[PDB]
Amino acid sequence: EDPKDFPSELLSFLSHAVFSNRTLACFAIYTTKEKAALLYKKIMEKYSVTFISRHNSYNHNILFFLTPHRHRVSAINNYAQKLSTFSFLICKGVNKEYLMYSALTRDPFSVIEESLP
Amino acid sequence: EDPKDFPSELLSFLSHAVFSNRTLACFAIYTTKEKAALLYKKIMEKYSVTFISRHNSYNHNILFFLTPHRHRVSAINNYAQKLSTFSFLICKGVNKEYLMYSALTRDPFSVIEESLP
DNA sequence: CGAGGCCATCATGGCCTC
DNA sequence: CGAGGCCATCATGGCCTC
Repeated sequence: EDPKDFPSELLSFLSHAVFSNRTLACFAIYTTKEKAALLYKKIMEKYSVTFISRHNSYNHNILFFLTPHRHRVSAINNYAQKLSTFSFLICKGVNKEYLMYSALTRDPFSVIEESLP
Repeated sequence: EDPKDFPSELLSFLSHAVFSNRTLACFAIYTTKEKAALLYKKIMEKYSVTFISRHNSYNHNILFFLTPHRHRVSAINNYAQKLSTFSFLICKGVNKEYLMYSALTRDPFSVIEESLP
């Protein structure tokens, strides 16, 4: 039922590092449409986001975003966990920023909302 | 009997990469005193070496050297294998150049020969 | 082909601080 | 302590060529 990773199509644009203290500035979260609508507003505010888009991903929503400062993926996961409870919530750092966004606007993906195009 | 790696004291200065196409310019070979005396002259010539020292390492000899151009560790191993046969021959790339040399001049290590100090 | 170069990418982990 | 930043190091592997 609930996804356990991102969609194969996306997996190459993503960091899967487990033992890294690396900070980055582009992230994506996979969760339910309604949790993603909430996190859109909350994440935008928390991280003074430079950009943030919400996307349809299969039965669900992918939040994509970039931040003025860097964060550990863990830190953003710990932040989102404080806002609500989630059936699933998968939070991953984005290695290939432009290519993640492009594909999430493309298909089987749609834009729902975004602070620019 | 014959060593199967370099001495623990040295292991941190060394590359242990198995699946890398990386080229570098500083190497060390662990082998018998007599194979090392041979490779000293031969390695110097083959690689137009910028520097090369031979060292006493326990019952044995460590060849240390730097090259004007870069090489895969594998390439230098393949070269040394063409010169003779060896009871053991351990060829490794050197990550920390200065610190490898310093320690090999230090102790339980001595210089035997070197194209400078 | 496969030996032996090139490079960009990014995970590892040491370190530091509130 | 331990969350969450910083960075330098260097292994991975894609690519290319004789």
